[PDB]
Amino acid sequence: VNPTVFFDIAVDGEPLGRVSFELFADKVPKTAENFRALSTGEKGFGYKGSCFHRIIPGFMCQGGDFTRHNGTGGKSIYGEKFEDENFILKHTGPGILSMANAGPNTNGSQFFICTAKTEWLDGKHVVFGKVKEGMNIVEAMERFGSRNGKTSKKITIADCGQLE
Repeated sequence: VNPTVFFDIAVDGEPLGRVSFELFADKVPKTAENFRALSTGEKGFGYKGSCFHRIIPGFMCQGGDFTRHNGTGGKSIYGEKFEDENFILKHTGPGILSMANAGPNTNGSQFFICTAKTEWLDGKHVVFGKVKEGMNIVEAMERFGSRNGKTSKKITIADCGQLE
């Protein structure tokens, strides 16, 4: 029942591989739907062609800023921002998909993929999915990050959509 979406990742334009995510629509429907629709582009905007602008090895990969490409932009399908839906799910380890934000009730389009357990984010960032296939591809991406988050090569979502 829960939707599955995929990202095809490229590194300086060269294909790297595919990561797929289960979105927990059963627990966080509003947040899952935002990510799903941004992945298919059905609203006329979304993730295709956007980059991962901040990658910190041993912590997370952050992306979703499709308007400014640097962590200062993005928007949701509901408007500039939407509320924190709930905090039922926790940051339990690598592979968790969670919303980036700039304070309470400021979700847009930015998200991160955790590559470690990040329990200090529990109750602050809405967890809404997990990597299903291709965690090895996330691990490969991680190697292009750095301590300050700057990437050594351009990491992009070359294609994305819904599988199921």
